[PDB]
Amino acid sequence: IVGGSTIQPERVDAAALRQLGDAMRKVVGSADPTPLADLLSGTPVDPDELTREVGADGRQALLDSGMAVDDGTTFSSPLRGHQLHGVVVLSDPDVEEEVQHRWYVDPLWEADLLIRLMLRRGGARALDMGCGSGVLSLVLADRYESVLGVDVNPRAVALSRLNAALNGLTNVTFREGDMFEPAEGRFSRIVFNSPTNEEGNEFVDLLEAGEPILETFFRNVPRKLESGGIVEVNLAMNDYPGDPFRERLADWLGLTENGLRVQIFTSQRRATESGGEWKRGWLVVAPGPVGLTEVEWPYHDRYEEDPDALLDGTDRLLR
Ligand SMILES: CN[C@@H]1[C@@H](O)[C@@H](O[C@@H]2[C@@H](O)[C@H](O[C@H]3O[C@H]([C@@H](C)O)[C@@H](O)[C@H](O)[C@H]3N)[C@@H](N)C[C@H]2N)OC[C@]1(C)O
Ligand SMILES: Nc1ncnc2c1ncn2[C@@H]1O[C@H](CSCC[C@H](N)C(=O)O)[C@@H](O)[C@H]1O
Repeated sequence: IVGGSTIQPERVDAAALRQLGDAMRKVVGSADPTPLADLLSGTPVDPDELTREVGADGRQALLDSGMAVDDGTTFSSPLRGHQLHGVVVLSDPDVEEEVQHRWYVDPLWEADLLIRLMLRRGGARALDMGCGSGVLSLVLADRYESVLGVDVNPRAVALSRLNAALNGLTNVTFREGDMFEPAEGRFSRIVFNSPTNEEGNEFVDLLEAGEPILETFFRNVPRKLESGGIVEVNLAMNDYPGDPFRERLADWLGLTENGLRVQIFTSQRRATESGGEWKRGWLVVAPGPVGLTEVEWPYHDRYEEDPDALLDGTDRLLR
């Protein structure tokens, strides 16, 4: 019921989308919403008041692209707008798992925090694996010559293309596919907000794909990573008795064989049935002494107190 709406930026002209985006930049994230911001808040709005704000052609672009639906009397949006780190981003609303369509897109549960964790350097070529709304791709576009976003969710690819268009971004490319299949060549930066959480080894859905999606990602990272390159990964990790996640990750990566350095920053931690541990952390591959290091960095708690404590934290902890 939520996350199956049609998204069609190709049905709308590129300048019109940029103009819509400009209108969203003005009002999205500001309290006391205008009609446009309220539409993008999930509030049914009067289509005439909306027209005052985006014009009649902007009014048509919203309908054609699928950002808005005519309920007859009112307009409503299946999507929700965000403005953060200099981009505007539409995504699905935050709702319970029981009402999520198969193509439900991550509503930015962690994107703002992850962007604050990301190393602030730029470079030549970036890959955003499982790009969802496109949010990480869009931010990376400001400091990378080109960015590729990949997702197996066709709806996420359309949404990603829509968001790029809204921001007038021209150096970002999105491809539908499974993992690294549409990603040719190597990248100096790879970022992955992985679909892993509480499911362990089991595939639940596109947002909880199980540990095997991390095996496949990390096994292939060495032939995809440019020499000197950086990989950043949000993930859940499961330590079982005599079987910690880190030993498996080292194997997948071919740590010594490939000359790789990994640091894991663990933020949340919880005891399990098996006498094991469930962890959520931030994993970084970056040039340095071959090996794996794990530290405790409670960036969730610190995000809640002061979001900008996280800026360059990962740089401080590596340089
Ligand atoms: C791409 N990675 C993400 C990953 O960041 C993580 O996000 C969870 C998220 O699902 C949780 O979100 C959960 O809880 C919210 C709400 C009650 O807060 C629900 O509305 C939502 O349906 C539920 N999945 C949230 N509470 C913590 C994040 N770290 O877990 C899910 C994910 C899709 O794998
Ligand atoms: N085999 C696969 N190949 C590419 N993407 C996949 C995949 N399996 C799951 N995914 C995608 O991984 C994404 C993780 S949700 C993260 C979305 C976005 N990067 C953000 O940070 O908000 C989902 O969009 C899901 O569709």
